[PDB]
Amino acid sequence: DLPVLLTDLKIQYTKIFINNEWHDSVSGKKFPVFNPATEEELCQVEEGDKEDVDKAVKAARQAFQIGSPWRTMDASERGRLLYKLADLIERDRLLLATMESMNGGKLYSNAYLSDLAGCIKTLRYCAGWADKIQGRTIPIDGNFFTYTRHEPIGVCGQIIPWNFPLVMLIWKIGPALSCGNTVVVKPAEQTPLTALHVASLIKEAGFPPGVVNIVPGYGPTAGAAISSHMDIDKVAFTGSTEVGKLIKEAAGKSNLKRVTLELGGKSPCIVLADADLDNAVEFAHHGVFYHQGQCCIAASRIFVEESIYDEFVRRSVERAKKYILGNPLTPGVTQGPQIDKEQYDKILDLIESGKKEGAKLECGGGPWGNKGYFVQPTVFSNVTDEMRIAKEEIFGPVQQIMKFKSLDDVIKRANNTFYGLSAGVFTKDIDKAITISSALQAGTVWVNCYGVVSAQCPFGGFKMSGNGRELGEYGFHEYTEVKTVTVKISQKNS
Amino acid sequence: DLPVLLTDLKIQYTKIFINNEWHDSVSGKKFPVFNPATEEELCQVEEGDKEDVDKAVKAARQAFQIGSPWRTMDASERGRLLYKLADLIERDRLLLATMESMNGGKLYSNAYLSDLAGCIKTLRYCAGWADKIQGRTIPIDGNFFTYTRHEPIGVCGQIIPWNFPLVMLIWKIGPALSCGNTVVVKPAEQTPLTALHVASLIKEAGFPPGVVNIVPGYGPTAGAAISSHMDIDKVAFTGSTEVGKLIKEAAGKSNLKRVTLELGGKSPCIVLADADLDNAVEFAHHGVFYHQGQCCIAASRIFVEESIYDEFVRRSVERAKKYILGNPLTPGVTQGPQIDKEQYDKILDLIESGKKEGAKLECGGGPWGNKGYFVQPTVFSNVTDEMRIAKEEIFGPVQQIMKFKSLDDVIKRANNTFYGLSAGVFTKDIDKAITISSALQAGTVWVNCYGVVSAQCPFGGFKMSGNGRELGEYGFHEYTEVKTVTVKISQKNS
Amino acid sequence: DLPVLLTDLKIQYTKIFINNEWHDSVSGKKFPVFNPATEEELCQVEEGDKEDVDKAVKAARQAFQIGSPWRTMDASERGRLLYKLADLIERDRLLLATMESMNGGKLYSNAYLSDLAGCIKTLRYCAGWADKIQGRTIPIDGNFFTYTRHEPIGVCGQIIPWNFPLVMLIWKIGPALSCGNTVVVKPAEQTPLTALHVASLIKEAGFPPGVVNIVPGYGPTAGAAISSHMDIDKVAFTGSTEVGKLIKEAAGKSNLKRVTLELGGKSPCIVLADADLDNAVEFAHHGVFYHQGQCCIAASRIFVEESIYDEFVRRSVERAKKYILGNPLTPGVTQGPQIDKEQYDKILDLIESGKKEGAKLECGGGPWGNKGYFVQPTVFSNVTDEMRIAKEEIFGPVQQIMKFKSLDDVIKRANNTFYGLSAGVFTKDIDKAITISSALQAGTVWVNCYGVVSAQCPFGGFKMSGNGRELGEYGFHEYTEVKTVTVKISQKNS
Amino acid sequence: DLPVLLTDLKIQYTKIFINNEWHDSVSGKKFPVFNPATEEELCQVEEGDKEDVDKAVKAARQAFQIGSPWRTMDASERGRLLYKLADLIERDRLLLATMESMNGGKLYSNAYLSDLAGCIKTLRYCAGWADKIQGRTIPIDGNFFTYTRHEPIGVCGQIIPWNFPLVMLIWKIGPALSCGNTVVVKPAEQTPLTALHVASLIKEAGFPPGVVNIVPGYGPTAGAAISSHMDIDKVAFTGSTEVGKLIKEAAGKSNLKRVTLELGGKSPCIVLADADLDNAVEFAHHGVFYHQGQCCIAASRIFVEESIYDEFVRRSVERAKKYILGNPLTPGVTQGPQIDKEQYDKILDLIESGKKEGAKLECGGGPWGNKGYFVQPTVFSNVTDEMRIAKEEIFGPVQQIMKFKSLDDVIKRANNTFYGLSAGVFTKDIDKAITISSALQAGTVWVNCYGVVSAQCPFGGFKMSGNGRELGEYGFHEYTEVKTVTVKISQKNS
Ligand SMILES: NC(=O)C1=CN([C@@H]2O[C@H](COP(=O)(O)OP(=O)(O)OC[C@H]3O[C@@H](n4cnc5c(N)ncnc54)[C@H](O)[C@@H]3O)[C@@H](O)[C@H]2O)C=CC1
Ligand SMILES: [Cl-]
Ligand SMILES: [Cl-]
Ligand SMILES: [Cl-]
Ligand SMILES: [Cl-]
Ligand SMILES: [Cl-]
Ligand SMILES: [Cl-]
Ligand SMILES: [Cl-]
Ligand SMILES: [Cl-]
Ligand SMILES: [Cl-]
Ligand SMILES: [Cl-]
Ligand SMILES: [Cl-]
Ligand SMILES: [Cl-]
Ligand SMILES: [Cl-]
Ligand SMILES: [Cl-]
Ligand SMILES: [Cl-]
Ligand SMILES: [Cl-]
Ligand SMILES: [Cl-]
Ligand SMILES: [Cl-]
Ligand SMILES: [Cl-]
Ligand SMILES: [Cl-]
Ligand SMILES: [Yb+3]
Ligand SMILES: [Yb+3]
Ligand SMILES: [Yb+3]
Ligand SMILES: [Yb+3]
Ligand SMILES: [Yb+3]
Ligand SMILES: [Yb+3]
Ligand SMILES: [Yb+3]
Ligand SMILES: [Yb+3]
Repeated sequence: DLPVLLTDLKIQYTKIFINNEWHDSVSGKKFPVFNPATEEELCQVEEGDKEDVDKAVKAARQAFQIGSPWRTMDASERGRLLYKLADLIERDRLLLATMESMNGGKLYSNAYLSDLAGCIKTLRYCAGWADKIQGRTIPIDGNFFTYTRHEPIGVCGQIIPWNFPLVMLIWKIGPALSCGNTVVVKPAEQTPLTALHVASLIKEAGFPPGVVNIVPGYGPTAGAAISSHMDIDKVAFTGSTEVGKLIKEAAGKSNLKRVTLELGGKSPCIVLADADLDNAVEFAHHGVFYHQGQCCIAASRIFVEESIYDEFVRRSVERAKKYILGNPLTPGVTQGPQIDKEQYDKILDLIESGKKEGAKLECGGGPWGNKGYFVQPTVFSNVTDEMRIAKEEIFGPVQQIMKFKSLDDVIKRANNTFYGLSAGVFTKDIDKAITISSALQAGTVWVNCYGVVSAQCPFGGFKMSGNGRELGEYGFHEYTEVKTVTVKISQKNS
Repeated sequence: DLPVLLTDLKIQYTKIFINNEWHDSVSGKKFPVFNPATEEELCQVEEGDKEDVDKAVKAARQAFQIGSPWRTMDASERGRLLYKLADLIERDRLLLATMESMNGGKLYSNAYLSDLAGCIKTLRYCAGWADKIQGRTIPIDGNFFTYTRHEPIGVCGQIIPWNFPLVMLIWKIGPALSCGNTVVVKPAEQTPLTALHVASLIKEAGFPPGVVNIVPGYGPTAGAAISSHMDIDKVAFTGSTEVGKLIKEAAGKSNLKRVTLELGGKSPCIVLADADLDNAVEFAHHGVFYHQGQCCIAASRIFVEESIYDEFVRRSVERAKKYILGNPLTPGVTQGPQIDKEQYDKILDLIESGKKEGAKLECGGGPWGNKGYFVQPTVFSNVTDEMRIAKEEIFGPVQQIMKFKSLDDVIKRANNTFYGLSAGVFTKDIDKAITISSALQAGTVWVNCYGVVSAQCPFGGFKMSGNGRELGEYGFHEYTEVKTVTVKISQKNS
Repeated sequence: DLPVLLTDLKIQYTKIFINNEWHDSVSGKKFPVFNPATEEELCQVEEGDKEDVDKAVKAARQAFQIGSPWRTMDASERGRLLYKLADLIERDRLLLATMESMNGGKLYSNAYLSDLAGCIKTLRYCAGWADKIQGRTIPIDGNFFTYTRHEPIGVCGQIIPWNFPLVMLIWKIGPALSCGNTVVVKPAEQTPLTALHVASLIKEAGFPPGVVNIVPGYGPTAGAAISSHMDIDKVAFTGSTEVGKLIKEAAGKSNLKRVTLELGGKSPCIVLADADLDNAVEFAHHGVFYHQGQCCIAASRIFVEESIYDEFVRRSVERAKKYILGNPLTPGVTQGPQIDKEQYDKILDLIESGKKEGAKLECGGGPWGNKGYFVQPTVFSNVTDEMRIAKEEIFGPVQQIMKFKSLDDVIKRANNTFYGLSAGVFTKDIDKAITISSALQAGTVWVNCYGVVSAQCPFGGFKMSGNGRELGEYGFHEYTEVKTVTVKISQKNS
Repeated sequence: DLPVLLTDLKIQYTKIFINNEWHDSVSGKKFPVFNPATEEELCQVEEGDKEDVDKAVKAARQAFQIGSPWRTMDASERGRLLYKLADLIERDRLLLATMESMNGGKLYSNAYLSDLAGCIKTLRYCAGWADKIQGRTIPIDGNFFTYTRHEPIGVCGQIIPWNFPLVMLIWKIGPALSCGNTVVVKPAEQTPLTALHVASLIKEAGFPPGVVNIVPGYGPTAGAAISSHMDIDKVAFTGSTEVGKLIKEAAGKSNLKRVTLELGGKSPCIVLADADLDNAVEFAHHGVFYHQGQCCIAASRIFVEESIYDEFVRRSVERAKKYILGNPLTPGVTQGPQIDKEQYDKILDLIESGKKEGAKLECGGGPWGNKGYFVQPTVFSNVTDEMRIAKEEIFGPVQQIMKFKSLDDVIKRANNTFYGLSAGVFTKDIDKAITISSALQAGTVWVNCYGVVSAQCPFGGFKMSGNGRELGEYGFHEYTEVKTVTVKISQKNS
């Protein structure tokens, strides 16, 4: 039961989306969109720049004004709309999963069974919170009545990467809209198409115009205009550390807008001697190779206790030699290409660093094919902590395996990184599971599993892996602004 | 560092406490209080009855009126007072721990190091919640402003047992007072003395008069008047199942007052083959014998996997043969007497049932001494589920050990009881710890420990072990009444 | 836009619903169902009794067992099912609103626009909470890891009245199912039909069998079997004070099951001189007359400041003389009949008490028509606090108006009642709105409105109007059982 | 009852506080501290710079390591320590209030009755939250057990201004320490003395060494080292907008540390025709003049409805002509000096702008005295929105009064500012109170009062008045880092 589109994908939505209207770029400029598997242009899309961002902000601001339909409508009706949007995405699931695969280099079975399901589930999750966002009444000192309103912040700019275009769009807009904000979204330039399809469903669902505005285009242009905008109240971002820095600096220099960032990881696994070995090998393998390694949570440092290290490495190699590379639309294909040249170049450079720095190559180590940005799935053993491949996020299908004998020592090595997005602990010992997970400086710690992510759980980094949490009860906080209202009364009673 | 009173205990507070005044009984009647270790009368105390309860209710109601000092004072000042009460109990810790030991038959080192510390810590815990009890603001449908006040309920009657006189007093009054209620407390007739000492500290701390009223006396008289009172808003009770039934019936027949009950247990432990055996033997042993078995959470059914059953039983017997019986005030003494004749008679009867029903006696089985209600610490092995000693709460120093070989089967046996107060799981397997604890129908489940109780955790039964939770964030709910206030406005905004 | 059924209502579902199966009664007995507007039998329905209740409990218990589909399914999938049930009720909205009108004596426009909309909205609300019900992790003293699971309680029996058959069914099952409980519902004998239609939609939606069981029949028979059942964990009830007492007594005598009750009110309004007079007259009028006065929150004592009292009474009379009595299915009809003989007899008796006790009759005072249990809308002025019509819940179209001159005095009169379900305050003074609403002993206080009830707000009584809250964040608490899990660890860290 | 020090203040604590040790500066450099009332040096204090900050960070980091006393101690014991610190500050209240007055230019009666009381109350408030900071257990999709730990972040740098030296120290360290963080505090260079006294009490209370480190010194040196530190996890700051920008930029460039800022305001009051005029005049007057206008929440734009504008201005002038300037230690003195030259120069410049720009001078307008940075209390009427005195935070005793006739218009004018810290609404109309307060873009809105600030309420800005909230339940969030722990299990049950 993996259904496909029974007819070919026609691209339809290629324009800037503002006030539920399709707009050309102010400049009239357009930019190409490619398929990473063939390197062939799929279509051209309107190139948004500062002007267009200003128009989206004006629209978003107007939709947020006191008295507008989006401010005055029932919170439950905000939730009603998100739920309807989820039904619509469910309706065009074949279409959207195909678009995502073709534009994103993303295996179609994953796109359909995982990304699409996740979008749908996350929207329904966010829909449910709308009329459950609540302030407090507070027994303040003195004769006063004090309450708080957890209001929407206002206009939220949301800058989205290319690895999970749809999932990231929903993670950004679900919470924001549930809380009553308005949004200006900038998709990755590589991957605007699915966002614009969803924009058509936003209109069809009946969101008031200006509540969601989507401005495709480039980072230093559209992206920067957002980060430096004097009338955007908050910017949320997932992507590189470099750009994260640029965003915070821009925000600080302009209007001190709120910022929340999700950036790299170099997430470690710790595998103890008593671990279920096959379970640990399987989760860690998928933990690093998922979506061609193009995952913020990629399990890119795997520490295995010496007595099981050789066995662990052997079975990891076996598992990795089993992939089929090719077009992510063809059933049976189990590894697509990397998103683009730059990522491809970075991965190969880093692989080359691994060889030169004296890591042990178990398989892969080079590119594949005549077309597309394919990289062989690659495994390194005997990796040490000073190697580039141990320190830097690779974002490619490249796994690092490394041995330890001292538990104290491996916790410190696991934490000796400016990243801290997630980690994995594999053991049958209760005390070790609890104590190790407490001691890892990482936003999500999985025990005897890896890459388990759901709408009900907050997600975010420690340290330079970012700030703030997305999703879960806790994530909803980052899309509200608390206002305290305190009223003089003649006499208070408990 | 176990300090003692350097001079003999003089009893001073022997009267009914209402409106911060010491009152004689309306009847003029008094009743004896005894020391369970010597069977000798310590003093006489004013016998409260219906009349006196009516006076306490009138006082409590007046103190709760809108505009009174207790309703209008800052919530933080309610907390200030509880904290001061805790300082005072800390000041008279030697006095109070000695009184508790002498009146309660309670080992003095436990009284000092545990009961007193617990009272003090729980008061400070409850103090901290006072100005953190909060309502909500709610995004209701339509043009309205809606908030909730989590108000105190009103006059709470609180009926207290004899096993932990002081601890139970603090568990009842800490939460109730933090939430702004007023209370009418009825101590166990066996153990009024420590409650009345604390009453003097309530006055010294400066609680408004009528906020705490203490009416010593008997159950069918004072107790029943509370349960059937038409102006008491809530009754809380810890004690027997029988009386729990009487209370609920009385409440239903009178004014449908809120009721929360903590009643027996027949709490099971499940010890798996892989358990740390000594750890499990030690916690389970203390789990059943603590305070002469006079604990609601007594670990009175211990299921041990067959392959470690004989070993478990052997070491449990060793551990139990090591006690020293005698006066709980004398250092070195490690087991005091039972509270009174009735409890003593019940324990011996049940021991006799165990012998007649064909359980295996490993040690004890009879009374001890010429004076005091002492029972030898007693262990039974080969106990089956149909035996009285397997089914009924003993509330004496009597341990039941029982074997299993099928994990499915033992979970069902562990749950095949109308009680459900707590349980213990002993294992090194993570999955078993989590899955077993989920499947036990019990309010508290300890893993690789037992009898761990703290102010930060809610505590209460499943099934006929009672209803409601005490302590923790969650317990505070049972001492508030939610009022929804909904105000028409011209236009709402998110 | 008030659409109707374009074809006549065929009754189809007339049987006991257990394990998603339609069952005959064990006895083979059936009972008539009538239309209160014509006094004519609509159909016959299987009469459930103790036996049938036992079968529903066995089914509900089996569906709740550890490992069953309802325990193991994702919480979000529980929510998915409630949302689907809401879509289905939306699909059969014409059918269900017509059935409700014909069986319940309920105005069809209200049934369609209000009851049906409320059911649908409340289900969607409850759906949203399913995967947002959360426990805690707790910084307990000592080296332990402590968490809580907010588990479903288990088998919940739910006894439902006839005034809002559908709304009450949804209020009971929405929260219960969202929290993962299983239910045994007993509809009012007068009004089983809509519950059984919904049961067919429960099957169609795909709830696991045994999760919802509906047992139509009579109170002393089916109802009592529930209240006294040894394997039902909680009973929830809306109805009379008398039966509420019977339920609590039954629960206390049997297995100490949890009980939550919603019972009468004699809800007061206080209208100050500065009130918007027309607004206050309009809300108070609808507050008392809604659904032929057959509302728990009926505004059955209206206190008006002397200087505006005569004016208030005059305009209230005008408003009340405007009704059209008749069949609730016919457009234009603005007052249907009372549910049945007993209610009719009670209303007329109480009207007669009002005349004999010297209250002033402004209009009505007698029955209407040749068929159906119609009572003229009736207004009394100069009512005093000792009159039966001031003290007792009438549950008929009978309004009491009463004057005050002293604000202190009227708050005490408003509170001088064993009821406390709701109240209304009408004023333009901020301080008075806040202080008066704080001082009224009532679960919901409306300011400058009345009868505003939504899914986002908890709802329940003070005093003998019941215990517990339904709906809102807070109401969900009453459908969970908290279990504390505390695990020994070697060393804890903050 | 305003007691004083019965002997002269001896300055004792003048050094850098690290690991509970008093340190000289690495450079050996010291800097003068002055009394703003006399312009005379009080003493010299060790000048902390980058080196010293590095030492404090190393100490704070070590104290935060897994396994340290501050990580492993009971949460309730963290709370115990804060409560003890509060007792100690209460003990040295005369000393501390005098030091604060003499160093801060702060009226002694305010220092004693307000600042000191606030510190003490806020510490006790923060103490109470320690063991009530809780994570969640979460019904995630799939067979997993998921919980969250709300952990301390780590090393928090805290940069403090001179207007409320003590209050700001407690607002920063109370929450941070309650949540289990360690701190590096940099006092205002003008006002280090009271922070260092408190440091001695931190030692006396028994906080583990390295938990609180205080590094007096200058902003571009000590301050910047904090903001740019690669091992500080979070920086909190109260002060200028300029420095706020510098901090965020520094944080973004270095290690992307979390940042929370409280910056200026230009907080508006809106006074409607129906307002209680005297109440509004009194609160607004104190709202702007408190502590010589050196308050972030200064009510520096007062919009009054035309029909009451002249009256409002007249009575405001009367109230302002009543002050006595002089040394803040002398009883009867009702206005002290400004903190220093720079602030003095800024205030006078802005006053001069007001005159040149054509605002109407009602009183004041110039400096006062031969010594000290005194400015006459100054009132301007007929102020327009384009004037410097309407746009810029003055931070001096300078009040702006301004008329409106259109309610829509005044809400927009009130919001037409990049600030948004607080606002005041004065009216007897319920609907206006609620709707206006909702529509103002400000973190705290007072109704019929002003400057009401308590520990139980969160406090923070909208827009460029900052980000994050301090105090209240909500403020505690900004001092925790959420970690999600997700464990694979064989089968989950609800
Ligand atoms: N709070 C509310 O919404 C309601 C209040 N009432 C009050 O009660 C008065 C009498 O009306 P009734 O129809 O008699 O309400 P009731 O309390 O007699 O009936 C309501 C439900 O309770 C059940 N019941 C009856 N006897 C029972 C028993 N022995 N054990 C368990 N369940 C039993 C009924 O079958 C029905 O399902 C009304 O005049 C009104 O004042 C009645 C219905 C709803
Ligand atoms: Cl395996
Ligand atoms: Cl790039
Ligand atoms: Cl090519
Ligand atoms: Cl969380
Ligand atoms: Cl051991
Ligand atoms: Cl007894
Ligand atoms: Cl007895
Ligand atoms: Cl004897
Ligand atoms: Cl809890
Ligand atoms: Cl509750
Ligand atoms: Cl009107
Ligand atoms: Cl009846
Ligand atoms: Cl009846
Ligand atoms: Cl007839
Ligand atoms: Cl609530
Ligand atoms: Cl006044
Ligand atoms: Cl400066
Ligand atoms: Cl000079
Ligand atoms: Cl809040
Ligand atoms: Cl937050
Ligand atoms: Yb880039
Ligand atoms: Yb190529
Ligand atoms: Yb008894
Ligand atoms: Yb004897
Ligand atoms: Yb009845
Ligand atoms: Yb008739
Ligand atoms: Yb500066
Ligand atoms: Yb000078």
